[PDB]
Amino acid sequence: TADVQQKLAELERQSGGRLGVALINTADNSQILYRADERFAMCSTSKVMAAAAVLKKSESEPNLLNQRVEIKKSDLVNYNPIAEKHVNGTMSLAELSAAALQYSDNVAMNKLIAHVGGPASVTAFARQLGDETFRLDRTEPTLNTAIPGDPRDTTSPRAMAQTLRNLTLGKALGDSQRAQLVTWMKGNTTGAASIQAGLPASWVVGDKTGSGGYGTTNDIAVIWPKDRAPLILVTYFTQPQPKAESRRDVLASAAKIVTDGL
Ligand SMILES: *[B@@]1([O])O[C]([C]C([O])=O)[C][C][C]1[N]C(=O)[C]C1=[C][C]=[C]S1
Ligand SMILES: [Cl-]
Repeated sequence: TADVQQKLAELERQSGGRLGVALINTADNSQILYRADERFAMCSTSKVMAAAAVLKKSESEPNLLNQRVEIKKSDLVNYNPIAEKHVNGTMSLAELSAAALQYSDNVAMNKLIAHVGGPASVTAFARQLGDETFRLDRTEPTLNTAIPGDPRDTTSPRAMAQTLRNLTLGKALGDSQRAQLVTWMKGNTTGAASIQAGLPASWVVGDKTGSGGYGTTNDIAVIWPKDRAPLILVTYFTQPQPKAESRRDVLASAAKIVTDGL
């Protein structure tokens, strides 16, 4: 408890940056919190809320996920690993959700944002869930600038852990939609060096990463440990220098520290 706090503080100092952690353990309703009420730039971890907003919308529009969306050269941004393969064709909203969540595709994220009515609509959805901390201000790519002191496109680790718990394990979404979100997150391709890297190989993880300005390196996860109740873990990290390098190792270390001895 105090041991874990000290270990997180030592990791943070060694890292040179600012670390935010929230773990919810659904075994006993306990938490581990470190700067859990401070704001951090979400960066690509915000893609979970945008996909969830589309899933919510689909509850009253049962054919929504099949809807076709044109991909054009004008849609391309800075990071288009899936979308660049589909220029001059269409992708379904399901495909765009999967591309955003599993490959962190920024065009896909922009199409999800646009569909549901823009960043203020994704934010209003967060409010409807009871999350009064989340704010999505901008589209891709600018939502990742992560300037220190800038509250745009931020949330707290506590808020995001509670919200992710509600989305993946609770009743924010209908059963089909929740299952789809969990399926997409379990199939993520981008997370193996982050939270997953600090957990035993046998544990099952659905996570969403993000990388941004000021070396901002983030991951949010739902975790099914071997023969245990699930966990929700948010690890946010950001650094003082604009061109700081990614530090996914810091997220792995934080994950190890807060799950040790479970
Ligand atoms: B996102 O924050 O994270 C992605 C990688 C990941 O999931 O680990 C890549 C796309 C996103 N980040 C960016 O677009 C990078 C920046 C844009 C403006 C400043 S940094
Ligand atoms: Cl192992």
